[PDB]
Amino acid sequence: MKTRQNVYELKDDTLSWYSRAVEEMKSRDINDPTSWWYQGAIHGYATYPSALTYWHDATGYPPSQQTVNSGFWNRCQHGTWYFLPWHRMYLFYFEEIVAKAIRDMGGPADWTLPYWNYCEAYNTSASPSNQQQALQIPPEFGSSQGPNADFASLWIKNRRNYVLNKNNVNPWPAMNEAEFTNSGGDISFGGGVTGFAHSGGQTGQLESLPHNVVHTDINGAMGNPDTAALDPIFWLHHANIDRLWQVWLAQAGRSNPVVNAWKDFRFKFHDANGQPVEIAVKDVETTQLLGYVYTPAFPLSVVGATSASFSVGDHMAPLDLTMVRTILRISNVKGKGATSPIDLFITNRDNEEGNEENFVGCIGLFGLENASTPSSDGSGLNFAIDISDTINKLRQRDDWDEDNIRVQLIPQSKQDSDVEINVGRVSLHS
Repeated sequence: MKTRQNVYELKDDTLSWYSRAVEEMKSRDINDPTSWWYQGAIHGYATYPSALTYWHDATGYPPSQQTVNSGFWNRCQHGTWYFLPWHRMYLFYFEEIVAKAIRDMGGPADWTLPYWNYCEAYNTSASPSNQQQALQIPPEFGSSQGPNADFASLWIKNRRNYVLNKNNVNPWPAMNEAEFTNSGGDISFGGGVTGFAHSGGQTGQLESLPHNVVHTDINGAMGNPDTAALDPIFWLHHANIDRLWQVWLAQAGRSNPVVNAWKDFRFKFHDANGQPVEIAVKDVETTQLLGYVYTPAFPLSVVGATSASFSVGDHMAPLDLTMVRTILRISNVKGKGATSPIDLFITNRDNEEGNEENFVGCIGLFGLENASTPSSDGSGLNFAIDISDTINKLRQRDDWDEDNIRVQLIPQSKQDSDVEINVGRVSLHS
């Protein structure tokens, strides 16, 4: 059995071998399936200008049309109950390819991918140094100023943030959900029903937070599904998400979906030896089936709607909800550009503005333009949040009035000028 470790609890040479593996994999040709570039492209690959800035750095760029259209690229499952199993499989084969490069250069035989537990920021039992550390990209990955000279390959240009906003790493909304998927449109841990979905509209709670918001917080390559897997931090992020699935299941009465439509769906990859391979969802239902465990870390152990679609700029005024467990739904979000995570507040009084006491949650517009475009029936991203706790607070204000409920959506950082966000509908349901 191999063990995936917490990156900030490492006492071995895991990161130094990772760096050397990335350097070797980056020196391979984009058309080679064991290359850095091909592995990235399995998640997402495109050559419109904001994507091309990254991909033209690839060794051997441009790839042959036979590679592009092989059927192995642009396979990532987003907005869908397939999200978690697909990423587990993706990880598993990447780790095989990384482990083998390490073996082949004379390194250890048993290398495993560690996880970055940004969720540790919420661990009140940890020392506040451990808490604040959790929000930082590990220092082997470089800084705004450049690579760490001793691990140069772990760096990539244009990361917008090296320290996460703590709103984006709360694991409780996901852990707290009971069902993996529902049919009833009630909330789900693992996403909603779809078929094959490269840009789905059934984002589940774990996919939403911390997953999507971490991507648009770090941003750069990481902000766009067509480039994200090029960033070496991608994999440690995903190892934590993978671990959180395992942690969820360790809660009593939690289970994955039993139905065949989920269990028997197959996805294609390439193995350590660069051979085409396939697994079924059911083949990754626990990590022990794939020969790995995680070390233990923290979490372990319509009453109202908007009357039509609207923009989210830098600082909208709070928007009235037309009144007709409480769930806030944010539907059919479309647009483009390198967004930041969107903070959400509910207000009640006439000059009230979003604040720490008002705050109900945050959404990450990861994949926004892909979901906005038909090819994808183009209906945009959809999000749902349990806000029962905040609402019940506000509800015991003396001046609480149910007809004065407003919503405000505020990006965590000022938008770049080519950003556009249109929300289809915000609604509140009970």
